[PDB]
Amino acid sequence: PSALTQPPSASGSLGQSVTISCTGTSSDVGGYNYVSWYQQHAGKAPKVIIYEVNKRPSGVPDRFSGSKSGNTASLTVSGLQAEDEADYYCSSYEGSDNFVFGTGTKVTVLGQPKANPTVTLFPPSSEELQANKATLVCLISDFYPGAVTVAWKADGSPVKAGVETTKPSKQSNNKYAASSYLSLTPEQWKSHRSYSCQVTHEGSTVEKTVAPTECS
Amino acid sequence: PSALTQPPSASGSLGQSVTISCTGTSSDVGGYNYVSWYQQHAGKAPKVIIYEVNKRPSGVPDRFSGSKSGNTASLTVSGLQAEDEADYYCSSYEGSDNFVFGTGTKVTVLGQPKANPTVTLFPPSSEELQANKATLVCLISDFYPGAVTVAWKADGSPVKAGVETTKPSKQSNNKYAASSYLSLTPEQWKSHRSYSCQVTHEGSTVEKTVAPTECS
Repeated sequence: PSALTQPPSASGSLGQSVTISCTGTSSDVGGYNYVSWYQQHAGKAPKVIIYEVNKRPSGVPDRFSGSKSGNTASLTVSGLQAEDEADYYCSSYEGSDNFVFGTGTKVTVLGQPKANPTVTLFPPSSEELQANKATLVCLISDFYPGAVTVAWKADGSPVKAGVETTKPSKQSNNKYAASSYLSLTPEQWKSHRSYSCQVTHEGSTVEKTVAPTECS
Repeated sequence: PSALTQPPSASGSLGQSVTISCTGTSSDVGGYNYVSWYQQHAGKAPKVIIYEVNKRPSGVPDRFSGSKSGNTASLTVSGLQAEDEADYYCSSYEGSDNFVFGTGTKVTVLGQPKANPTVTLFPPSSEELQANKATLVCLISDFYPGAVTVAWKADGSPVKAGVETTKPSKQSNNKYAASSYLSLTPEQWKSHRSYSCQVTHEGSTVEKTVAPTECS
């Protein structure tokens, strides 16, 4: 499991009360409770800046509040300070083990204004169909800051089985770019009616769709 | 009190083995038997691969031995599987309901054979030009090492403008994925016999081309 679901990115202004969260596939919470909020810093100490829901460990600033609503378990930084920008993680034990961490909420100090991902889904060219392979490519571009969820739907139904995301870059234009793909062989490509790419940003999902032809 | 110590990088030559130290202090490790090891594939989250010195979670791979010695943990990866490339952490109990982690140990597998990348180039599409935009992307994939150049050719002279390269993201196989994109208008797209993608990988070049033969 990950199950602990986390919002792709967090950006904030210096003074901003950035809340953060976790929500859970299957089940475990309802029994479980007592979850731990982390802070990863750029190739530096991964500190447990919260333990059991809102117990701050000694030395941790009081701003670092933590909460839980029921399935959504929160964090909440009050008055973002510069040195606050980091890769904050989330976690929950299950039973005798089962340390399941959430996906990974990257937080940000706002340099440049907020950018939203232009997503362009590319279908498998004819010549490619000619070679007896098939690859749709989802280009994410012109966004800030570079934490994006990238999910694939085959006719809505989630495909998590031939997918391949890329970690962001920073474009000469000073904004960012990323780009998932999906490898197939033509059968299933031809035998599903549609395929979509969906990317999550700061309060925005985009899902764009693609369907087959056989033009050449 | 500081962070437990690991050697920063390390090395296993798939088939061979590796051993990782998590050196601490009889207040965290030693006295307490309660130090773990977190496996981190490039920040996708860690998989908690060990927690009670040697207690293996069923859903971890059995060749990850983690033993307690003097004042230190010791993670022997046996008979190496090149996937194992990653940074790993150890975490020692102190006692306020506080916990303190390791230096990090970024493992390097040696002797993983060299993959030449699939350049699956894309012309722009139906809905794209419908919008009016012209995005070509070059999906360079499945290569090792991740030293690959991408130059594009315009019609027969080179193109150095309006382009972006995304240099080797870590795949899901210690093979990498690099994207490239050119963006111009239809009344740019059309005015060309072809456009080309070029990948240099090790001492090898791969061109690819697209004529505006628009099946779609």
